[PDB]
Amino acid sequence: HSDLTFCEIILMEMESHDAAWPFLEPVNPRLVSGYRRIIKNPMDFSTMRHRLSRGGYTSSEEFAADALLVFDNCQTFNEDDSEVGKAGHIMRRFFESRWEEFY
Ligand SMILES: CCc1c(-c2csc(CCCN)n2)[nH]c(C)c1C(C)=O
Repeated sequence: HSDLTFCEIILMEMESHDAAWPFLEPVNPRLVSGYRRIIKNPMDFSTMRHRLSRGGYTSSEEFAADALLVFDNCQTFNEDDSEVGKAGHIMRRFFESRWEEFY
């Protein structure tokens, strides 16, 4: 629980980031046609927050994998020059920068 505090900090910094707006909650299939058809494993920051809050991450590596899944999904579905596409690249580098401050 307490040993993952730094992942909690990274998640908060991600949630508070200017480019985080597409990723705060799960993508709504009634708003994005066929999204979950194309993306088998959706992921978002609120889902990660709830998993951290219940102690559902057995390692920091599992948390990092969910973070990358947010950005891999975004790059799979969104054009690179779209608003969400741009935000995903910005956020991926932000996450990578924070991760390499510990690893
Ligand atoms: C463009 C739709 C989209 C949003 C989006 C657009 S507007 C918004 C804010 C909702 C309220 N916080 N999210 N996000 C993601 C990851 C999307 C896709 C297709 O991948």
